[PDB]
Amino acid sequence: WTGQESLSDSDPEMWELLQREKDRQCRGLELIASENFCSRAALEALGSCLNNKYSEGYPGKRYYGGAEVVDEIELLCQRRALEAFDLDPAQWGVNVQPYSGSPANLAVYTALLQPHDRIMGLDLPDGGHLTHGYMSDVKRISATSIFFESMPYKLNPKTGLIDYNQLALTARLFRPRLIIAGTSAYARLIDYARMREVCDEVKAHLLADMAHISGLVAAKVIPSPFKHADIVTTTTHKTLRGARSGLIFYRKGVKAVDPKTGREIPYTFEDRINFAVFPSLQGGPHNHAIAAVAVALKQACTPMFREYSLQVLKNARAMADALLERGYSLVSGGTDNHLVLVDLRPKGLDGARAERVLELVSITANKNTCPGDRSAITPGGLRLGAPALTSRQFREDDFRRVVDFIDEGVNIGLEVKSKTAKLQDFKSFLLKDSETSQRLANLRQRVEQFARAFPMPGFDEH
Amino acid sequence: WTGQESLSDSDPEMWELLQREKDRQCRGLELIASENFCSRAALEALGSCLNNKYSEGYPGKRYYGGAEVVDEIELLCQRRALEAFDLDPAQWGVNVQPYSGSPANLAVYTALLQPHDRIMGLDLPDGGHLTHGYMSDVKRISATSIFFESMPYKLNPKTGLIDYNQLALTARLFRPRLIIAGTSAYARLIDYARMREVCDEVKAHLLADMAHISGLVAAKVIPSPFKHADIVTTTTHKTLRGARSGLIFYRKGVKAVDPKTGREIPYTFEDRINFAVFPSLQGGPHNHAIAAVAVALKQACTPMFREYSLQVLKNARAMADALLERGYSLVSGGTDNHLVLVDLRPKGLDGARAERVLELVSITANKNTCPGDRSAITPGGLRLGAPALTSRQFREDDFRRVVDFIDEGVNIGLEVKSKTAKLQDFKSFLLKDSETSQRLANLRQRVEQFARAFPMPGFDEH
Amino acid sequence: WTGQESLSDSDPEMWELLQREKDRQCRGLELIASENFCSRAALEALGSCLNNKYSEGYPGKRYYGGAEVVDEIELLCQRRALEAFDLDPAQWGVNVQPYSGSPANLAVYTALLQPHDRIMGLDLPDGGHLTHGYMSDVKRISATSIFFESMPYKLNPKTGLIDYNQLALTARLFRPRLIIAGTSAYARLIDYARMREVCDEVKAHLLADMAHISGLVAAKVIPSPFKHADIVTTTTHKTLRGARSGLIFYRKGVKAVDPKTGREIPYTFEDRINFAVFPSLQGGPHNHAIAAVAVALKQACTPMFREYSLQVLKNARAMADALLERGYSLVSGGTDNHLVLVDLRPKGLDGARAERVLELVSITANKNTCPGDRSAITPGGLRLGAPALTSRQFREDDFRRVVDFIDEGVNIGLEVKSKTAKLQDFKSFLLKDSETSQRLANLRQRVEQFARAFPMPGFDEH
Amino acid sequence: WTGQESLSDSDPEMWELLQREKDRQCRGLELIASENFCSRAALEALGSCLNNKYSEGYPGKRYYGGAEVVDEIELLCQRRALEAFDLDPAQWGVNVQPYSGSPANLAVYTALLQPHDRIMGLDLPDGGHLTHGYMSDVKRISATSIFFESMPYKLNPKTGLIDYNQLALTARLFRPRLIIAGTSAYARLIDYARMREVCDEVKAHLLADMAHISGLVAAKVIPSPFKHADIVTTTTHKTLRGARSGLIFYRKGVKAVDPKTGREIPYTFEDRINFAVFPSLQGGPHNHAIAAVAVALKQACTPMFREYSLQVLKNARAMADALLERGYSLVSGGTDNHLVLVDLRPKGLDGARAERVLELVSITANKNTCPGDRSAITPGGLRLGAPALTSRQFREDDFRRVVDFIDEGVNIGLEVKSKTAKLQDFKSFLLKDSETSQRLANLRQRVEQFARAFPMPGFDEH
Repeated sequence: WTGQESLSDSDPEMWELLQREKDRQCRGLELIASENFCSRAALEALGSCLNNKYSEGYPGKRYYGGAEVVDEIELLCQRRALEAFDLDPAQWGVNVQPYSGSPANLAVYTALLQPHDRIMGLDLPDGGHLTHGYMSDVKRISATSIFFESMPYKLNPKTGLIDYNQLALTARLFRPRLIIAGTSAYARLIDYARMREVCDEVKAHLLADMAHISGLVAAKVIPSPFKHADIVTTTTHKTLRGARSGLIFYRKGVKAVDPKTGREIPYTFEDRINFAVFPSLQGGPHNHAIAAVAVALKQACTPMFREYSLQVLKNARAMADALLERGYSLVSGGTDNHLVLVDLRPKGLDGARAERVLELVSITANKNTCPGDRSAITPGGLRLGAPALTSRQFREDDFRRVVDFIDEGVNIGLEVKSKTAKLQDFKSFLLKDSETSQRLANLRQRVEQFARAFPMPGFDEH
Repeated sequence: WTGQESLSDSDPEMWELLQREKDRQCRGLELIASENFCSRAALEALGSCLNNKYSEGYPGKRYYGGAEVVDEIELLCQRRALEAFDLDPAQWGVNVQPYSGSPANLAVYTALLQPHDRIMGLDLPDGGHLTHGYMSDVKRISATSIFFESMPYKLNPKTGLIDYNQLALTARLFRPRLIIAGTSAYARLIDYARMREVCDEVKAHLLADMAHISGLVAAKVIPSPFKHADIVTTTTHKTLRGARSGLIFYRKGVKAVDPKTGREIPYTFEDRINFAVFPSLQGGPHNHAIAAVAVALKQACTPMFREYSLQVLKNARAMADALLERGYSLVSGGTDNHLVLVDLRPKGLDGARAERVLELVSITANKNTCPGDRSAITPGGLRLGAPALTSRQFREDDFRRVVDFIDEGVNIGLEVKSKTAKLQDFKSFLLKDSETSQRLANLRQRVEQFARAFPMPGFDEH
Repeated sequence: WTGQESLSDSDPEMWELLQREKDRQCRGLELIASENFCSRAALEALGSCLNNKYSEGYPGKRYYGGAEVVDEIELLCQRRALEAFDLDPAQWGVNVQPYSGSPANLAVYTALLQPHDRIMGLDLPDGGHLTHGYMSDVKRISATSIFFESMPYKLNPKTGLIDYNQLALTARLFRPRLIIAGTSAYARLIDYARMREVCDEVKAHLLADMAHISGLVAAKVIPSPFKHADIVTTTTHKTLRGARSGLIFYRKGVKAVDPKTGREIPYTFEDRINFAVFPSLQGGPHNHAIAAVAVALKQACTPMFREYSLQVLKNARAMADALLERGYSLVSGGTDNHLVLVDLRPKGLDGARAERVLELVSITANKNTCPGDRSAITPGGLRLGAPALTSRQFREDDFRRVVDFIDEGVNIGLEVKSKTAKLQDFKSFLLKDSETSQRLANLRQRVEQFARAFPMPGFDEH
Repeated sequence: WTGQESLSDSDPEMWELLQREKDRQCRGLELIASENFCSRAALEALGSCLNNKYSEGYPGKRYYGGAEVVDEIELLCQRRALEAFDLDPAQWGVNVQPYSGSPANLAVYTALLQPHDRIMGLDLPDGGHLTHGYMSDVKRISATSIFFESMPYKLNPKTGLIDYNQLALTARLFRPRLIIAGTSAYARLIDYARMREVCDEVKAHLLADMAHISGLVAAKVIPSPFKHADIVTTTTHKTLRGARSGLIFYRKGVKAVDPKTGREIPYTFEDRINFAVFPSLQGGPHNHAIAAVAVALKQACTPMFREYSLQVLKNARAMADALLERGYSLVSGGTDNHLVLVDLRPKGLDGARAERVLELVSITANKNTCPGDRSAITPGGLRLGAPALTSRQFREDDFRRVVDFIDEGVNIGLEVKSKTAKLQDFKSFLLKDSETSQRLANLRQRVEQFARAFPMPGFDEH
């Protein structure tokens, strides 16, 4: 056993499963807004000799010795992150160690808040994330609600926008120490200038979780949260086309300068943030993942990346206009970013039966809740997004053909409803019936023939 | 931009740093007990197309659709883990989702304990881990002590072994709900049969964190914690030679069978453990890391792996016998596993000055606390281990030559003490003085010439 | 030393102070709504041989022995309490052990709520009590907010009534486990039927703290909280004319009868309430105070007591009509119970300067906050009440003369404002100036001559 | 209804029960150590016109007005308390507002400790109080353990004394923020000089709860806790012969004077203690109870009170010597204060059957736990004390006759054991059997004839 043997020989069983996954991605359409293909150059650094390194601490304060090369890699990633967002090093910092986005959020609450403190964020059914705090009627589901106190704020049902008026009303009576400003299923741009006024009145920190729109802020196509914020957490695997990891930004320097005589009150975010990640919550950083992020951040400072972000917006407005002509209703009347929310209630079909029938035609999409929903098990909407098919060099003319396959698949779903009853009898009718299963076969063949003719970023067989 | 470009062309700067790290590993000796080189077959699966997949939940209960191939990969990793340790599937389970070892521990406390509950584990200065709970005199350093209550137990100063007598005395007065049985700097085998009796008396769960000895239990060279335990957490990157990840085991089935008439009280660990990882603490699993673990677990069920574990023990006893002949004192009088603790107090040199001078000769070792230590900044011991050099096909005859370089480096450190005073004046004397720096150069050349002639597992340039 | 010596001989110094207090009460007017004179028969039982008894527990479950007589006294007080409010013994219980009203509230939170649970009650500036939860902007002032989580609800500024619409809005987003329905500075009757609907929607307990209106509910002059409530706490020294103590009521019996087949789900308030008082929070009951309460509760089941409560209402409406004719503004436009709130802002004088000048004329009244108040140190209102002067056989014709002394004292306060500036210069102008101090002397002589001609309940010199 | 009617006329039923209690006290023997008769002069101030006063706050900082006389009464009680214990006003303070002893303890924890802090005190089965923290195996019984964390320390089984060696061992591993030094069933003097060293090592406050020995410290017969303590809580109704209330002492002034240059670090106990009582935990003080305490504290500064405390000690040593001659075993071999612990195990009778048979002969005594007790429902000891019979002018010659009635009652209890089995069959044999019930009648007549010839402090019929 030398340890230098290829996977094709040592483990034949695992090598076969690794190829079936690559074939599944190249023959189907990907409409999920939280997925994006990764570059080959980043994958070569994700699996290298850096996995065999065990360092603990921060550059210049290592525990063990011999960490001379990894210090230059971590200090290099901290300079490419402050330049991709055009930040001033003397006024901002960055921490490139959290394992993912969810660990990045818990490290912010532990650093700035005592246990059982009050936090306020967007509600989950209305387009917020689970890490912002979530409770059921009989159980605490999220860890943020187990160790802290949470209270949500909701939207305006008749417009679909965030209700800033009611937010300022309940904030004075609840008085939270932290307010979160981030969404995961929202089609409009958040008004950061208004949420800053609510925080200055009740005296609280403002956290901006921009994990979904992180790739658009770097290309300067939408206004940046950094203008009115104190802490900014983001992921590196959503719209940045990088390896899975996390990032944390914080301000540093003078705060309320000139309060009396010649005083200079400074920010105190730097020390508390670094201590919460290590040695409190985490152990040894994944040095291989940090190197893959530095490769992706360098690609975000190029003219090519700006032309990619401009196409993500044009591919979303082209898909939204095509749906309205077919006879559909969009939540909030349109879109301003990279995703489109659909409302299928006028069509007479729910999002649960539509998501299933599209899965058999190799079209991936997830159901979404709508403001007028009586039952949660059958949402009446879908959530579509354009960041992953754009990587395969899709254009506006190609996105209009995707709608033709979607509208044709919904019509097949409106025939099964006229013959079945319960949803459990809907899934079993798409298989045992030879008539419905034959029409589904003629549609799957036309989708795979169309999607297989586009380039796929990555390697070439795994 | 096609996305299929090699790292040598797209990012020349990052490619140069990736080669300097590979050269540093092949020319130096590695004596840290928490490091081990990884196979090439595992690294090829760590960086593949599985990074571009976003699944949430567990097999058969996915959120989105299209997760047909990744379900077979996750179910395959759950069968290779129960077979590497010769477990019965009807009596044990496994969870292969935690990001690392530290997240694996916090997911156990959140599932079985309410906030501000009592936990008892080994003290950090005495050979325990930071995730078991640790507090300073003025501050809470570990997250386990921030969200839960902790109280440690200590060793016997005059023997170096765990004091089981005092453990049963303070357990009746503190009455903890959970007891941890795991070490990170211990040279003997823990007595699990005795710690089980303490848990049955005060009625508490027993957790066995075997992250350090996980590779020896699989080869059946030392007794297994599974015989007297309920939960077992371990890492996959210490002695298993795999990618960085985590594992959690739990019992299932009947518990106190036949309590009355024909009752069968079952275990209730399965549901609470799975819910604590998702959706409470974590988000999307790293599917690429899970595939690399299944490649490494398959290598642990082979006759070749047993011959490797037998050599790890013989290489430790050979290094321990060589140190006693040179005139040294070992903590607890010897070793029974993969590491050796040294006591340099009779030699007149501390572990802080010894760790530094060895770093200049490309010999990596970390200082360790000793039972009679007045100051914590200058520990009087070292922690040496044999699992990584054994991967490069080292033998007993080669480990005796490593001691010749260690004993020769300590003698150089005993000359600087006769000329300097404060430790800050010790680091600056090894550089500016041309006489001491020249003798250090003649020793570094002989170490690199010796260590470069052994095979290195991995790829061949990165 | 025999121990049977009168206070006039053994302690001459304390006997002189005990007579100066009795003279101060008989020569001045008492307008505080939280005070009432006590009967002589109750005071004779407050200081007897029952002070020399040490029992612990509840009747039939005593710790020590010999508690044969005190069991009949405690069981007698539990029957007179259920009869004064016309309660059914098979559907209600009572606990006659809390030391006062504040201890009675904390014993309810500890029995039905875990630590750090959510409670909602009326805000302190708006007419609620401090034991319902209160927090400053920089500090937690009340013990209810230190051990539990609280969030208040407010009034309608333009009407002065409780805003039930906003209460149901914030209750769905905060979801409290307990809602309190009690006031200490409110002139209207609370709508218990509406607050019951808010509790049935979010599933929470309803607590009715009726410490202020406890004497009116017993006489059946206002609707009783018992019709829509689960727990009722009250004091025995506000409008019941008894010794200082506390009471706790709770329902018992079937709850949601007939849920399935022949099930009968019962109430579980009885055991948890009794355990929270003893042995959790308190020690040995004050048996002398319990005997004085049984004497006062027997007087509340008489026709004489109903004629007293009818006069308390007529004496309040007569005082309110007299103030409007003089040129004053009442909060909420009038009164429906035993107190009257005044608004002095149109008159050009604040409540801080008015409360002080009335104290020099032996007229006791406390300032009250008004909805349009910029500064909290100078409230613009007063709080007047009629339960204590009614005990001295005051009538409507006599209450109209009290307003003549109040309106004459305010006019003296409007002259000092034209000569002074800061409030600290207002207090010092009422003493050093011989002209203002002489006019104050001619008014004090006319008040004491009028108030000294009415009977005073109690003894006759102490 | 004038309100000036005697209790004999207005409430004939309550007046009859008030006389049966006075007759029960004058015809029986009282051996409980937590009871003592009260002076007539104190009872006259307990029930006066001060009950009809509602003040809130502290002297000089009242809420309402007109509190001119009660300020001189509260300031007078604060001077008699600092003089009864010979304290320096410039170095000590006092708070005379807590309702009883149990509320006095909770006000100390809330002022100096955050929620869920660590406290250590004597265990309940071993002679400590319930307010020091107590937990069962399945439930939290005390409120101190619900809001704070507690861990007890125990005695030495083979000597009966406090084990100071084990206390210093577990204190370093638990590290509590507060240590309590007070007992309720202990026959020896606590070593305060040793417990002070344990607090200086782990840096913690020392609380001295001297509720039982408060009357002996004032007479200078035993060493005072004030020499080595920071906070001292006590009751006024145990050995001080006063009304039921509470007291809290605290140090003030310079602490670690001269730490650097000319610094003077002061104590910070004054502000935090006063805020915890009001407005946090309590409401309106019972002014009638405060006046009765000032009458009792004045009697403690007299030569007559010292002669009373000297007789309490001589009456305990005389009762202890008489028990050893009869053939009994005393816990810890004797007594040093006001109580005597007995061990009935050699006699073959338990404390449960002995306490019952003595109750039928009008001899009151409570059972006590012994170090070798397998079952808690049948303790093998009794707790006897001498502070209440000494008030009736008992002497050493009279206490020897009490033992003759005790030893004669135990012999009657040793006959029923030879005829019955279960304890439930023991209680029913003392009534239905005419032979055992007749011998009990001849003994009760001789006790009442003897105890009725001694003076009883108080009034003369109630």
